[PDB]
Amino acid sequence: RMKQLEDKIEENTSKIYHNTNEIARNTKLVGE
Amino acid sequence: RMKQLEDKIEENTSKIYHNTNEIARNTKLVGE
Amino acid sequence: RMKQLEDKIEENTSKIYHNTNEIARNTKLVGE
Ligand SMILES: [Br-]
Ligand SMILES: [Br-]
Ligand SMILES: [Br-]
Repeated sequence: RMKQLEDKIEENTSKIYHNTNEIARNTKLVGE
Repeated sequence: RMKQLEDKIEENTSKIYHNTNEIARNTKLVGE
Repeated sequence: RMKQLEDKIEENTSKIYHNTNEIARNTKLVGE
């Protein structure tokens, strides 16, 4: 049942990807 | 041993959830 | 094949760790 834990891992990886980009936007906006 | 990798996946999902909410707070605070 | 899904879980955990620290930097910078 390697297949569907793999789906959850990927759902996490995707959420992380989008969070990283949003963080980067905030980083730029707070910076000088 | 599907059970405890599943625990780690969930520990990650939880950490992501809280990060997403904190990011959203920062997004609002940087915005106009 | 518990071993390499475990590698991906860890790649996620590491990405989360670094995101949490970057968020914390932004939180401090937006705060009063
Ligand atoms: Br994250
Ligand atoms: Br994960
Ligand atoms: Br942020």
